[PDB]
Amino acid sequence: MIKNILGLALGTNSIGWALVKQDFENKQGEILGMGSRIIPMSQDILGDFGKGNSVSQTAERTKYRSVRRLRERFLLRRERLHRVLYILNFLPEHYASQIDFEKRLGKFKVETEPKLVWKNTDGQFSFLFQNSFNEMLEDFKAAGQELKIPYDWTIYHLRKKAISQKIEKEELAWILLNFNHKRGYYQLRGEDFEEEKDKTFVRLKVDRIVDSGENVKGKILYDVYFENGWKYDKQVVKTEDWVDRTKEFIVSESILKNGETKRTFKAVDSEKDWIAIKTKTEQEIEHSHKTVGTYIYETLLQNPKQKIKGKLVRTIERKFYKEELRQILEKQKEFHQELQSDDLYNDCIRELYRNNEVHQLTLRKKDFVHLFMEDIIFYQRPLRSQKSSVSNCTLEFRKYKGENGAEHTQYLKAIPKSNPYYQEFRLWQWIFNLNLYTKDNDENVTKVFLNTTQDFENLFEFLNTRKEVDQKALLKHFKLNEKTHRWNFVEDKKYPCNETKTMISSRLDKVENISDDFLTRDIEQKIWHIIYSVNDKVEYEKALKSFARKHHLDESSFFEAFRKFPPFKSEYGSFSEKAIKKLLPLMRLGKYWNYAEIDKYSRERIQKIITGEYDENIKDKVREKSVHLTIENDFQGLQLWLAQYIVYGRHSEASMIGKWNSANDLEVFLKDFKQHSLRNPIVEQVITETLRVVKDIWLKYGNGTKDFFNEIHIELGDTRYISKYISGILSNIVRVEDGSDEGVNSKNIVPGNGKITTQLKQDWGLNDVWNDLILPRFERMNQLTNSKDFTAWNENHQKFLPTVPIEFSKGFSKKRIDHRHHALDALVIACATTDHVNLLNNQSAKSDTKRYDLKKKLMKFPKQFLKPWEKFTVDAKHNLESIIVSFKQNLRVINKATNYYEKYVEKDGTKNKERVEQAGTNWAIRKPMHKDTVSGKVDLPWVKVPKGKILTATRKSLDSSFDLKSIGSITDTGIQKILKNYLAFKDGNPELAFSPEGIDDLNKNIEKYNDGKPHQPINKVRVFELGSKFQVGQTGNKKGKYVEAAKGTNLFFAVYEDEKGKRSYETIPLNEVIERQKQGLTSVPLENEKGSRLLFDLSPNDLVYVPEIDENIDSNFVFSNLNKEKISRIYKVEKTSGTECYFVRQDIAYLIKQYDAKTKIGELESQNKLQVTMTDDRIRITDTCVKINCDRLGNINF
DNA sequence: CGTTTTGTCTCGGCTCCCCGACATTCTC
RNA sequence: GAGAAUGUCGGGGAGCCGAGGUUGUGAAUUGCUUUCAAAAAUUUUGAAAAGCAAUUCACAAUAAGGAUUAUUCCGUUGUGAAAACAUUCAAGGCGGGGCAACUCGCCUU
DNA sequence: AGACAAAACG
Repeated sequence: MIKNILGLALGTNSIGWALVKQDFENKQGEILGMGSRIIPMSQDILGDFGKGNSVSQTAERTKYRSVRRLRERFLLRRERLHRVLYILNFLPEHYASQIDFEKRLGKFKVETEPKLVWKNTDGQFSFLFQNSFNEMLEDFKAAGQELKIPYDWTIYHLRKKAISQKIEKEELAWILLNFNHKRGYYQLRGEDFEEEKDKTFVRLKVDRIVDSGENVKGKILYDVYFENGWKYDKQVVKTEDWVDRTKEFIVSESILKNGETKRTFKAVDSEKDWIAIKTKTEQEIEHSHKTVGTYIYETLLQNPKQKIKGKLVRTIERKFYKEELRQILEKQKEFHQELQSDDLYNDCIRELYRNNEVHQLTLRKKDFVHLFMEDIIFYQRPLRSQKSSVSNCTLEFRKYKGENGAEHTQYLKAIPKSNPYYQEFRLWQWIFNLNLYTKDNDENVTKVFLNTTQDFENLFEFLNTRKEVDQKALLKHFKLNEKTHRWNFVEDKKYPCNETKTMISSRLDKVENISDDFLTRDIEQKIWHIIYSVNDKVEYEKALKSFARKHHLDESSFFEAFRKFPPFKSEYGSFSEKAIKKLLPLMRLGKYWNYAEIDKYSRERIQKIITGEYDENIKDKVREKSVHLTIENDFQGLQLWLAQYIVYGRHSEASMIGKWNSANDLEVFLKDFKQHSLRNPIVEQVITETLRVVKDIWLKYGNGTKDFFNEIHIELGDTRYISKYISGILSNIVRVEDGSDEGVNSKNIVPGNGKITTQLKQDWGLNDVWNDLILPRFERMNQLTNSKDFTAWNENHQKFLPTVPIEFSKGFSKKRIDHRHHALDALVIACATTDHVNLLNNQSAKSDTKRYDLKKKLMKFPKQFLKPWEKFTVDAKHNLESIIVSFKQNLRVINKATNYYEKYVEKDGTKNKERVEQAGTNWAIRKPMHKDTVSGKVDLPWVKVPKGKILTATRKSLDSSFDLKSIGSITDTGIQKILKNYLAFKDGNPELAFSPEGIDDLNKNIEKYNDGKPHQPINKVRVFELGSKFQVGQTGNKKGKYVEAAKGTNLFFAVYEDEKGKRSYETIPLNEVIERQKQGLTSVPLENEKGSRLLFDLSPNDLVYVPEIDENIDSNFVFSNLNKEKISRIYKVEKTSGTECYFVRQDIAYLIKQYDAKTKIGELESQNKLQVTMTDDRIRITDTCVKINCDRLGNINF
């Protein structure tokens, strides 16, 4: 009779919901509720997630965290270097005097920026190494270049000198810190590739392109030849860009089995390709037969103008730096007795590892070279263990009681698929599944070649000795042939065949000098564990040697065979090793099967089932299936399902169906939901918000009572992911426990389709209602454009229908320009019965009669469907006209964070490493505090700076976007003179003057554009801006960094009112809000400077009501008589700046037309949003607006 | 004051866990 | 419909590293402007200082900040009034692995 | 590419 129907329409970031109480038989019913919950998401994300580009806040957070981690590790390395050098007494006194060695070990003292080589005496800075600079000057003079060079170039002179001569210890400390700065490229695993690994960057010139008589696509493909005598692997067609062209590749050469090089090719571009640049730089360094430091020094001697950082040597292999540092340290150890002292080395070890005795003892066997290179500077941590994230077994659990007097479950991790147990398990399954057929007649020729246990044992033995089986091999084993039979499985596919044991056996046969019985099952497992667990080069080699020593095997060929074992691919089965060990005895047969190897419980169940007795743990389906298992010996070679049941007592997964008896169950499910459990954050957010909305609807309209929702209909309209998951979750609310409703989804869940929705909307008149609803916007557009092209008259209906001109019809949609249509969709989905979906999905009737009943019951006479009730259209219009869209807000600023860090704790007279919690109140800022770009503060006497504003400058590349207006924004006036002269010389065309060729020409002949006076080359210039930027911080040089508020951080907009009644508006910066919230105060000050009391604060997505011009809303309240007129005056905050707040009418989702600078028209002017009302009154919203509060269901919380 | 225009951090490598969609064989 | 095995194509998360850029300190060279402060004929040449830079080098900071002395970290994710949490999380035993720290397994509550 | 935040423009 009376049925409560909940229709849901789920979008990318929208949730339309409708609740109706329908009685279809009597054509009665009513709409209980409608609404649309919006999850604000910029169109950038909506357009990006379709293709996908780091579309995740979590990803950005992780990127920032990784950058911070690298920075922190560099700082820690510097601090440890400082401590070690201080103990060694290598730091200069003035430099060490400003470093803390008592409390903040190795850190610079607060408000100091010491430099190792610049000594400050009474405000004058002096270079520290004068003699080295003089020697460098002698070098340059001998090179005949100049004698005026920067002092800090001495670092490279020292680096070259340190290789073969004594240098001062302070210079050595400088070199060590510089080495710490730049570490180079290094891969943790390593695995030196093909011995040749040519990977040589070469530049080759094409000699001729011999059309190789290869006509393809109506054109003869040409080959290529190079002066060296090489032929390009691929053919060429466009000869214009290949004829005598000096192209560059990365060629890889491999000595093929025949005994020749298999040279490949890979076209690259220098100064654009990472690999090409790296290889070219490395080859240049190598060909000089000199260290990287010496290479840099000599290049700098040749060309003093050369850029080093970012131009000459960018990323290179860490081996170069390591070799140079090793050479320097080895040479300098001969001269400085401090590097030979054991007492000082022990002191340094104690300083660094005062609490790690094991590491101290390990280091006591090394020297300073190892300490500086391997321990401090070039130490790279290994990857964190991921084995904690491995899936759990679905069968085997363990139960234990914690200190809280409870009993909870520990899970068993799944088995790696490289484990021999898994290999045998899979092999037995595959053997049982196999069956043969004959080509001619396609008959089950099996049961004739695999009938007795002997045949199965023969097949199992044949398979074990392999790593892969195919059509031909399997057919041959039986002596059969391809010309007469087939193996059911794909006729050209291969299957894994116990590869682990194969590989181990092959690499153990290659060792020779061992009897052909060494490899047994236990040895196989031990070797597999050695290979799988020790994933580190040195560790792996030591483990291999130790294994070859414990077992009397020659560790010369063995190590060589097993030193290049390919690591096992990362993959895990469904079950754990315990479950597989339990199941295998059942699955084995023949000589591999023995009764004593079945666990006690399984043997008991076998005894019970053979006895035919009664056990509550044994189901009747069992005795149906295990009828043939009369005797104990029948329990051989059982397929996975049977053995799984026998061991565990459940016929695979039976599910639970479940039933939620009140809203509390849904609340618990929401509470226990785990983040990152679904495909992507978007669908997870939509789903979770849908569940919250459903819970709110349940509580509001049914008090959370059991079985309130008679039916739930769903629609989506990529997004498909939320089609079945949501249905499965929601089936727990509308399930039936009488047994009639069983399955993945309850029969009360009725997914729809677009066909029914659109057809019903057309037939029920909802399209007319929607068009009448949206018409006034198009009338307003007509008025704005002073035309009549946004509304088209039709005489069949005798009225105006909204329309858009063709030029603005790119992606226009009459439905997408308003949020409320989501609710409308839900309504159509809540009134479409299972009869409607069946009728319009299976309209193919095979006979008019059998579906004529549905046509009569549902369609007026097949023309149109009957309305759900008489006043359905009127009710739908009235309900749509009074919907307040609810928007989700994200106002997180500060949130408590917990920090657990490793530390040595003294317990029971012993130091033990454990995780300690950081004390105090450490907040976490949940918004970006500023933009990345940083500008410096300047004062230009030729620029007027109004009070309250500052000039800030930043470096920009000189390009074609520099005309006179922008040339006038350069802080330097000499550069402005030069650029103006050059631009005038080029007919005032920046496209010609400031192109790369133009810039190079200007730099060549700068004299001519500077009145004959020399100037340095110009590549970048500091452009300034007059505004209000704030300092990043207050400590150190952070006071000199000026930045701007980040996007979407103007979250608070205060509105105050004086005693007179006048209103004042302000925008609270993020930092002030952070401080106020940390202090425990309100986000907005309760009084401004003038002392005006705060009326209220606005945030993005908040809702305000703008009273009519005549209305005097001072203490109105009465927020229940919300007719359409009142709802038409509800606006939503969009953005804020200064004293300006922008609004959009709450129902508007997309503009009919956006704003373009060319035509200069838009629905809401240039900002796509207005400070005033859309109506003709055009009144400032903030002058009379009053805030309102709405819940998820769109009810005003007056 | 009311409106528009402008500018916005960028690129490289490799490892190891999970989920899902679609094919194949087989069992219940 | 559920499950096991074998592949292809996508997505999510976490982790170990690399190279620039920007701002700021110091420096080498060359410029523009102003002021001093001379010499010369309102104009021209010279020293100093300040402001603003350009090319190159070393160095500091790189989300404000808060711990810690472990070769550790927390700060841009989610929930939500508890400014409270999620994203580490028990005990044993029997082994593999290493120069040892530490890492990988199996077994019972 | 998008949309905010603010300088820039009358």
